[PDB]
Amino acid sequence: MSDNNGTPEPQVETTSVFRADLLKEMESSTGTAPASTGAENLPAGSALLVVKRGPNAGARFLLDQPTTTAGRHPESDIFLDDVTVSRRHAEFRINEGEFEVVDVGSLNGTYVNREPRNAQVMQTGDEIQIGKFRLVFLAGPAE
Repeated sequence: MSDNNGTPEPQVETTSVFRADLLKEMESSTGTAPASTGAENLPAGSALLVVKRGPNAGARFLLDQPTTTAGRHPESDIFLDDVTVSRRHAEFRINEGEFEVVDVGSLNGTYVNREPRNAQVMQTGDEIQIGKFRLVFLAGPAE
């Protein structure tokens, strides 16, 4: 298996391709880059992402489902307010306890681990830049 087993909902929306200045702000953020290890240890087989800056900043969401879609979508588990309406910006796919980010937008330029990435293998401590706001991916509950 490889694809999301079920039905991804097709979306029609108009996305503007960003030519943004936020890359300068990313550079202003250059200082320390959090690094964590132990993602493959799997605390409870789950992982969470905390909004460090953004509309929902301060909230942490946990990925408990095998497929987590992010962006504006009626069925997106991770709802983030974009600058435009991103019907499909990124999805986090959980396969055998491993987390992969697949960017299905590249519209703003998805940065995963602070770098533009179309497909990413997630690690704890990974920083995801969605628009001009950022999410920090952390290992989930160790309950």
